[PDB]
Amino acid sequence: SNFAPRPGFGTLGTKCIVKANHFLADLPTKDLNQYDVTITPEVSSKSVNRAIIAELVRLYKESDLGRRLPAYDGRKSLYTAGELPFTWKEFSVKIVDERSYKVAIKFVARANMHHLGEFLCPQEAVQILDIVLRELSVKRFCPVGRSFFSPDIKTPQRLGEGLESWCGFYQSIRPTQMGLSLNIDMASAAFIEPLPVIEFVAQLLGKDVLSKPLSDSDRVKIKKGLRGVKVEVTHRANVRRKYRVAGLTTQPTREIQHTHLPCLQVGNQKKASYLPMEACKIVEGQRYTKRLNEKQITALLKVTCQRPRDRENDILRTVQHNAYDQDPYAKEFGMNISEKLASVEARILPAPWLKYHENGKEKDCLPQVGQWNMMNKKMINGMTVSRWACVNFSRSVQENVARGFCNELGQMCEVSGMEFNPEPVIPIYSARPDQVEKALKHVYHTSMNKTKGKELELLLAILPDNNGSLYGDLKRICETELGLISQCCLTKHVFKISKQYLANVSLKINVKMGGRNTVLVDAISCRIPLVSDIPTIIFGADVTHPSPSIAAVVASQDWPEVTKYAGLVCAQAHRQELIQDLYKTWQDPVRGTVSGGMIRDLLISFRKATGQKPLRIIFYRAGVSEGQFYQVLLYELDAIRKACASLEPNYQPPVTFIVVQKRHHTRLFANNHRDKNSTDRSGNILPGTVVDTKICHPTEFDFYLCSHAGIQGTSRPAHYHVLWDENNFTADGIQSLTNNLCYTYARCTRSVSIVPPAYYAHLAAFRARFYLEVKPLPALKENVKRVMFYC
RNA sequence: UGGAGUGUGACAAUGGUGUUU
RNA sequence: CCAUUACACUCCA
Ligand SMILES: [Mg+2]
Repeated sequence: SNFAPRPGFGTLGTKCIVKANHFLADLPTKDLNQYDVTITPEVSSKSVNRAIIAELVRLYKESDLGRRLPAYDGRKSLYTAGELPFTWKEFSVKIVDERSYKVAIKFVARANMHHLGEFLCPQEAVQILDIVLRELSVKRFCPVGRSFFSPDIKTPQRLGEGLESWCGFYQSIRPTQMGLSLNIDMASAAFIEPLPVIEFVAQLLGKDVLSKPLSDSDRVKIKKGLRGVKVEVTHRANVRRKYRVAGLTTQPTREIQHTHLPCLQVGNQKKASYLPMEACKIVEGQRYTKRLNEKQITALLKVTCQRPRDRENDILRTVQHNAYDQDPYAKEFGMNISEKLASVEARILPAPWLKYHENGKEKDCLPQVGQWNMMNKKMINGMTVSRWACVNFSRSVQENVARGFCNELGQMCEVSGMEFNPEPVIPIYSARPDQVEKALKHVYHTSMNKTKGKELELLLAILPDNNGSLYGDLKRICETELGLISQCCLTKHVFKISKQYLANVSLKINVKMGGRNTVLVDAISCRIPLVSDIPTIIFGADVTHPSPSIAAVVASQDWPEVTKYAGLVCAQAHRQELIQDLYKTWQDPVRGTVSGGMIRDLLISFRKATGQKPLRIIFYRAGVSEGQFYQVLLYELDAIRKACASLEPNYQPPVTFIVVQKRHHTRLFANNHRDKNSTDRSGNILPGTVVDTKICHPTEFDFYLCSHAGIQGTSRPAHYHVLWDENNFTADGIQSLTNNLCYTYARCTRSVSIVPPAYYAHLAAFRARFYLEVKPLPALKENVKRVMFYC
């Protein structure tokens, strides 16, 4: 059917003002007509075929069009302001490059206007606006994929050795409470720099060529750079042609004082044309597609990761130079936009109190800005360690330094709040990287032959800087068909022992061997709404594409805390959004219809872990497209509703889908960038910033939470589009729960951007690549299934 | 693979390519 | 311009 309508606008925290990149764009007021396109001969050739329509319009603008300028979609559509006098006419025009093309224009149907005004979901107004913007793009700028751009909107910075910056925008048209908002966001991509060939080559090779003899390496570099670059001949001014470059010659010019400069394969191999260098010019249309060295990489990254003030100013400059007003298409079409950034008055939620073990000189810690250290504190649950062995997989690290690091980690784990028994069961012996299977069963079975059945609890395994499938084999045979827990580190970290490194790996180990580390005061004192009254299992999900498209699910496993997330991973058909593996019913001869999947074998785990069935499910889906919400919301919910009625009949708790999307471009900036509204360090809105006002989907329920601190660049807010709910969650309730929950992250001592339930699913679906060998994945041994093996 | 954040295209392969110099 | 069969930077106590 439909989704869950928005219940209201919540109120919490300290209200403030944040400005975003959403330029208001009023829909036009003139009638629009749709005319089909039919061209013979029929070939795709989209760029060339658009020129056919352009020439047709230019030739017949007064004869038949009536001085009105049509809007051309390209592939199969065409739009016009008003109605043209004719209804069907045929004309033939030819591309200037020879086979003439005949085109017929006819009227088929017309969705005139106000198909989204009544909505504020027929996307006809959005589609027409997108078509108009794309026509403007193809008319004025040079498109490269979807983020088209051109210079003179900013001074083109020189990346180096003949490259150019050419910053530009990546717009989209999206319905919003404002009404048909425009979404200018800037993306940068290097382009090739026009220049006289002499100095161009001189700066490309770093030295002048006239004063030095030619060399093989210079020729290789020149041909690699110039393979595919367009060139314009300036030898004859009257005649100019778009001569393509096929390669570099291997013959001197003697076959213009530059005698030693070889010519080029002008045209192609069949047309052997050889001409000197200084009688030509470089065309700027093409884009650099080859590799960029790690000098130009840094030079370009300095531009695309500007501070948010420098980004909002650039975004505001893009439109003020785009000049949508006094533009022929808008004037003849009626489209009008604004030129100032959208202003909203969203509010900053407060950071939640966190409580630690009764020991330590402080049992409480509130995240000051959004990040807090574990100094002077201790974890809630410390899991004791009795048996553990260290295997070294490198030659640089010796028996002294490896054991020293391994003991420093143990001391750090002791001081962080768990027992770590030193003096390993089997001493390190620096196994060879090649005999991986032999070493990894030798270490496991030496204990069984020595300690009499005391299975290893933590097999430490230092590995070299470059994996080379060593990580894959190690942490594949270390959990498949051989149950174990590994905490592999890097050689470049063992020598550089740092307190932060040790105290952040200790946290992972403690949460990795069956325990928990931090918990909110509210969830343990029973004050979080809708989470602490009946048992809530906050799921997660993810689908990663690369070869089966593996997918993961992670659940919750306890009442007072929501910190432990054990989950399952599987494989299905290739490259599809929805996951068909949630509920599977194979046929059993002796039994009936055996029910499996993840949302059965993961609820059974919850029952075994806490003692009682869960009476509220929050499936918290992640990583889905913006247009196929419906199919996911259908299948991923029908699978749950059919699986829950299989373990025990008449049991269906209220689910609450919340799809999370981070791959969007709607930034948020603090209103006053000259005060402490930002984080006063690497400017950005304060960690925690819910924007549900004036930038959302008007008849739906979503928010642009920004719960993560911004270390560098502009923080990209997460878009928790809460699709379907049956808990009657308060709109402030979801915002408070989601901001308050992303502070219980295991590996970190910070607040993640996308929250742990939808972030663990991205790790469990990423680790299974190494396990992979429709083909079934190797079984995960029961030894590590309830214990978080990834985070 | 200590971890968070945000940055980018196959940092790279082979062959082929009409209106002339 | 057609056909073939994935990396860095920043920051942490
Ligand atoms: Mg993911």
